[PDB]
Amino acid sequence: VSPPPPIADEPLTVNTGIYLIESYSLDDCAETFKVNAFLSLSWKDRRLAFDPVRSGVRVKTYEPEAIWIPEIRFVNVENARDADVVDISVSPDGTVQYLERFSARVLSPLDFRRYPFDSQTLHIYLIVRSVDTRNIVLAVDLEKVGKNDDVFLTGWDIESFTAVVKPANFALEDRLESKLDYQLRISRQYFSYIPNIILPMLFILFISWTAFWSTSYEANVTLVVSTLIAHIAFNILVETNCPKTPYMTYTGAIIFMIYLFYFVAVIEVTVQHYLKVESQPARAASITRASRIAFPVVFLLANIILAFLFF
Amino acid sequence: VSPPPPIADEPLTVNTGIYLIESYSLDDCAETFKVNAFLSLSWKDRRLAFDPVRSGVRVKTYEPEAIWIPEIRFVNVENARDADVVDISVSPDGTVQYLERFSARVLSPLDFRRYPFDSQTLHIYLIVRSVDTRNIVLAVDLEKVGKNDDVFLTGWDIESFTAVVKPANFALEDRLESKLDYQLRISRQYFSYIPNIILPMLFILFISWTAFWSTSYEANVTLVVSTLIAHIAFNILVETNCPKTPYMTYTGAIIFMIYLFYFVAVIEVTVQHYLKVESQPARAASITRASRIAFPVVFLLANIILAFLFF
Amino acid sequence: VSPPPPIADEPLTVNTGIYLIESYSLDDCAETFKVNAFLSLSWKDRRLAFDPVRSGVRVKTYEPEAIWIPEIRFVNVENARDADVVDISVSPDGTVQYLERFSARVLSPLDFRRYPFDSQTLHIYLIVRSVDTRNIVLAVDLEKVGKNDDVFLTGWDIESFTAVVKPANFALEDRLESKLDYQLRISRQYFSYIPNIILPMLFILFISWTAFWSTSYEANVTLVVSTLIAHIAFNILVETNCPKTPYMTYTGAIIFMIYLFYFVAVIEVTVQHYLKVESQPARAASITRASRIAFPVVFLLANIILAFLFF
Amino acid sequence: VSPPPPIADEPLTVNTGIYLIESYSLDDCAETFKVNAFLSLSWKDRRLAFDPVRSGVRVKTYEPEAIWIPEIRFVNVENARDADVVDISVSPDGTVQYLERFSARVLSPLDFRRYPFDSQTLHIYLIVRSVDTRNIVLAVDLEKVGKNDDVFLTGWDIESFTAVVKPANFALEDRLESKLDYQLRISRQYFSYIPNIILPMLFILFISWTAFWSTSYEANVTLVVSTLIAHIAFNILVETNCPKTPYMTYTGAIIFMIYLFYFVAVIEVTVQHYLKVESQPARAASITRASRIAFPVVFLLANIILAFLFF
Amino acid sequence: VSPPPPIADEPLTVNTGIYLIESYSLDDCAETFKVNAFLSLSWKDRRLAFDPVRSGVRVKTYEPEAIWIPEIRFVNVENARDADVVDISVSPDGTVQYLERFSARVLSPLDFRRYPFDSQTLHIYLIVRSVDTRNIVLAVDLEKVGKNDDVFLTGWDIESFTAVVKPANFALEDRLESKLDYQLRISRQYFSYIPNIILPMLFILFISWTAFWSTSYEANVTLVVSTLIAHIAFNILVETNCPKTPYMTYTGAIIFMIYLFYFVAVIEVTVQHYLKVESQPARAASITRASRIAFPVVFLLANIILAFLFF
Ligand SMILES: [Cl-]
Ligand SMILES: [Cl-]
Ligand SMILES: [Cl-]
Ligand SMILES: [Cl-]
Ligand SMILES: [Cl-]
Ligand code: NA
Repeated sequence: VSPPPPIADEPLTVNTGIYLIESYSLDDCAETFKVNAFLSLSWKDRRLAFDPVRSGVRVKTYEPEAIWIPEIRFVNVENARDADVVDISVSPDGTVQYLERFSARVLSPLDFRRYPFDSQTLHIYLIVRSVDTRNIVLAVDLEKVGKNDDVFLTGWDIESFTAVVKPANFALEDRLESKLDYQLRISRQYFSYIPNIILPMLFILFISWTAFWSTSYEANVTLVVSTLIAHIAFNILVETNCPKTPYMTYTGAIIFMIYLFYFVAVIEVTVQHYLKVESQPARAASITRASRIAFPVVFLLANIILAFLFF
Repeated sequence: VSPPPPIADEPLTVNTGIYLIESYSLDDCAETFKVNAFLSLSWKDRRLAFDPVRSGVRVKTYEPEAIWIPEIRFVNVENARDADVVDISVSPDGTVQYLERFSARVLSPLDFRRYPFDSQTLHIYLIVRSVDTRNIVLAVDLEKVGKNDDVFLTGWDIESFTAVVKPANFALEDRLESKLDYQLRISRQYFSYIPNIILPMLFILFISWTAFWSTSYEANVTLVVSTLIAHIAFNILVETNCPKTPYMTYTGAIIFMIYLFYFVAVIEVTVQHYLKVESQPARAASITRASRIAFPVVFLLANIILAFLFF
Repeated sequence: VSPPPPIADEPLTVNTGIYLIESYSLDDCAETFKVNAFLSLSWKDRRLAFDPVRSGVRVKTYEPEAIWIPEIRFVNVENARDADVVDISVSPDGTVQYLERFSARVLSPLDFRRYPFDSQTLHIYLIVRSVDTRNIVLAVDLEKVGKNDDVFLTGWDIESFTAVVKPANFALEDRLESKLDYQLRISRQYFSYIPNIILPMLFILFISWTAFWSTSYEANVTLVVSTLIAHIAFNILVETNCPKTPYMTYTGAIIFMIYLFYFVAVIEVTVQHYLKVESQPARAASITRASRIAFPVVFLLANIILAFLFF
Repeated sequence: VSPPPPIADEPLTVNTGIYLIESYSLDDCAETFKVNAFLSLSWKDRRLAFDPVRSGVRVKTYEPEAIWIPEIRFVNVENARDADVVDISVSPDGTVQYLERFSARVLSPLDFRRYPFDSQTLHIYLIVRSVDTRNIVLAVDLEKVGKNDDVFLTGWDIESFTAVVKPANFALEDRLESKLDYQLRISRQYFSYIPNIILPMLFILFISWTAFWSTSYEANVTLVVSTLIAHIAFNILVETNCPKTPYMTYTGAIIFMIYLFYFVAVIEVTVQHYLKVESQPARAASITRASRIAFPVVFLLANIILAFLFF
Repeated sequence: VSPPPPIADEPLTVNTGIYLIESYSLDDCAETFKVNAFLSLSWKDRRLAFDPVRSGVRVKTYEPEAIWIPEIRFVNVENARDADVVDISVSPDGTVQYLERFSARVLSPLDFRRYPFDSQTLHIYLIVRSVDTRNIVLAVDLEKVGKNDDVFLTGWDIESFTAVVKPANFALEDRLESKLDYQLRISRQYFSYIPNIILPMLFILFISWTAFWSTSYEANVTLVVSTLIAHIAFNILVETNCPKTPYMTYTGAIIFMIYLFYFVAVIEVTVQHYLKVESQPARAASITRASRIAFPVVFLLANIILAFLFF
């Protein structure tokens, strides 16, 4: 119950590996995801070496309390992971094959700038603090890094689960820390977004454009203002945005533009009626006729500009 | 505290059985369900085998710490199950009969394509990882697989609780893993859906169709746009869909179609008024008269097409 | 740490009692309630017999680990109860008097057919599994069954807390199980329902009926459609129903009828205007005049029919 | 260990005290509040008495396991408190001074009859159960009852934290129970309620009253019905009431009255238009002119009656 | 397992330090934030001093139970922190260097008066209670105080993490207590507040001002009342305020003013129509023309006054 002694001056290498069993509860608002996985740890403790002939066993099994085990922690977790040691195996040379099953709620920042056509890299940071007698360094055993084929997150395509093999070794509170980056790459399943969110939102906006084929101010006021209520109501219904994001998203810009279009359509309807009442029906009719083309064209153009800027 | 030795080279068979005591908290949005059940385990350990004549006991009772017990885990659980060992009995031949009561929040994907006329198969996957000295294989004791008659899930008919007797044996992290599939078959109780969701949603759409028996543009605009607000408001009220499903559901298609119908009804109302104002009342009146039949017929037909496509 | 031996071949009787300290968090949607209570247990274990003279003490106190205690579990709980052993007293004959304070989230189905004039029977099922050496049977000590006078559930009248003295003894997984039914009878406090939910919902419906004293189609369309929006909005506000109940409730039928009435009132308004525009003001005026009586009468009648059918 | 022996036949007095460190999470809907505090306990155990000269110490420190400690529980808690023993000190005469830090979610009924001008008394009930050897009685050490100056509940003024010094001693399940009542007196901070809820609600109602300076039935219908929608929408926004309170509150009565006023204003608007259309403009104009004074006067009067009845 | 003895009569100095690893879940409504950090502790215990020559080691490692460790608690936490002792190192002179990793939900009051242009100071209060044999005093080791560069709170800029080096020593329950103040300074980054909440809210208000270029009372009533509904609906959608803050915020005043402006615009529309109907079109037209300038000017001025008063 002391770290294994060095042969020369070299640090202790703890070979790690995470195998995803379950991925669930991805909360876009909280920027958190719950994970259920295997954590494999491999290191050499020569004090544990044995002759397989004199022992009669090819492998030795130990209880966690019986031998020295490195304190591996996760950096970006809410609380410490719930762990259950599955197996501890010692081969004749003193190599330890530690395996545990754990569950953890991981905190990983999400970039919503390209939502709902966004891809995310979820992070799981492994860490080890170096001790008094010797330095502890983390390594990746890519044979031990993987994910179950049945792993799923609803509304996401899981591209890959990999690790950045080079650890981040740095000093913290006068000791070395070896940090590893495990990455879960996911891309959003944006199909139902068109018929469920985009298309009905566009229909509501198009209804407000019918005011360009009407001279009735009362009917026009009802058209633009009632559709604005319908738009807001629809947004409450589809709740596309989490509590307001601090930065400007792609969908966020489109939505802002839709509010601007409802305001401009009101200005037009107001201008039309005023000119019509102030004995100038030639201008009122020419503006309304221009708007019939101006509104869809300016919308389609601004959308192309936005799609270009974000992608 | 080592696995039982093989008589030849055969793997150890752990006979399993799950008996549902309680089923509750089925969450459609989270795709999870909470279960409270018995887990029975049976395996042969000849080190525990005894002669009854020289021992004088029917069965020997042991504490979990006293003997070797296989590490059975669940694949699709949020956290490790809360277990309470009920009984451990050993018969003269060394057959260990283990029983525990557990509670677990199970993650099982749900198919909403046919909602609210859907049926689901809830899964509970048992798993065992083989050890150094011998391979462990799972089996189903059908006598010990069942459910309490009082087991219920509000709004669901619990059809059956069975297990796929053939385990899924595969290699994972250089060891054999034996997986079992326990299935809970449930079918939704869709009756109150007609009077609570469908019928009021159809009434709001039918109100919009009264615009086909009116020439008043102001009254027509109020009819189609105000019913669209009422439709959206109603959807907020009945909250029939969870946060957006990535795929197209049956109810999802009907709802999309209802939004399309509100848009088409606006187009008609717009066309009719324009023709009337542009001194063409013959064309306007003929369109409105056609719409009176076209709208219910196209709706009833498209619904038949959708119901056919999904079922 | 083995069950007490039988004097003859008789089963071991465990006398139970539950005394409610606090009842809280009744969740109508989840069909669950949280309870805080005393669980008293009593049985004879003659191995614990002592002479009060040689011991000095008239009663002996033990730690739970020191003696055999029956494994009592609750059938309908989310997880196993949080228990705190208050006292364990052994009298010279070997009679054990066990007392624990526990908290548990109990799952009990609720019948909303007569809401908000409903009464419910909340269940707490005690259970004991029989052992190898002897059968265990549960019994009710009525002196030990009760509830604190201050026990409350907001919006409910707590009628009684009793137990069905005859246990339900049955075989499960080749062993006897003795089950007890503890019942908490509650009846809803429906007073504020009239001024808070019923009356404002009726006012909105009555506003729609003012269209029967108007010939203005535009004002009538605004009356019936805007009140329909107000009705839906009001329902969102008072959120009277949990996520859709699988069965048809009393309030559910009234609400369905209110939607039907808004649809019929639209049909009338549509018919009246069509007859007026189609040069038939005699027929239009006679329908509108009939509706003035027909609508309140048919409503009042259908409500009497519904109240009769449900109660 | 067993309870300290009586010198005569007197019960054991356990002097208590609670010092609030943190008060947080006051939930009006659940009628629950979370508390973080010190629990001090003092009693005399002559078996623990010592000579400070022969011992060399003026005070003795013990571990909880080393000595007898009374089992103090809280009556109105969700689950048993999370406790951490801070200190146990024994003086030469055998006086035990126990101190622990605990956190607990307390269940305390709230009276909303005078909301938002309400004051509440939050309760924390301490309890001790007597043993066969001797009766245990609770007492209040007022020097030990207090609260941190920084203790706060947002939107509340914390008046005082005191205890009812006389315990409630009663028999329960054949043993004496001594109960103490700790009271946290709080009064609501109702200032932002005027500009945030009342004034905008009143504005909407006043907007409906402008229909008394208009003869346009279409404009009047839009005024009263659209403001009713705005009123309902506003109440959804400010969510002033928890899930329906079983009793009639002050705000509840005002809100009911506001719905009644919207109904009466519709009746007036209906009556005025009917009289106008039925060639009686003298009667219509006289009603509308009366309403201009009748509506604000009846409102202001009924509000005075309500304020009087509730306060 | 007794505190270290004083060389003279001096109190024991416990040098503290907190290093933020993760900061997450800042809840504005609850006034809480979850933190994951290192807690370093250092004090002198001469009973632990050793000769590095006779021992062979330069540093000694101990288990928490092997030595005396001061009981450090946090004042403003929901429950006691989840702690995991990382390392305990003793140097030859008896200096103990303790390190633990903890997670805690911290309660810290938030000032929303300047939202969303507000800055907050989050507090973490360390505390130690003095013992019988000697007084314990806290100190700050600034070398051990810091935060990870990757530490983030979405929508916030983390300015600094520091500690007030002078402890607050006071008396509590007859013992001296030493308290430390750790401060996390954060400033709200809400780049998107203007486009996401302000501008759509101003557009709705501006739409209501188009009633100043219209004489149609029916169109004006629809303009001001429908925009009021749109405003309320928008506020339900953007949910900018937590459950009503007891004090008046900056955004709170702006929103109150917006409701006042909707009321004044209704008064104008009412006055204008009354004057028109009461054969005074000169006075009506002059008011409406004044309002065109009066409304934006009074709005822009009052906003400058508010921005001045709050900042
Ligand atoms: Cl961890
Ligand atoms: Cl498990
Ligand atoms: Cl239980
Ligand atoms: Cl407690
Ligand atoms: Cl703490
Ligand atoms: Na309208």
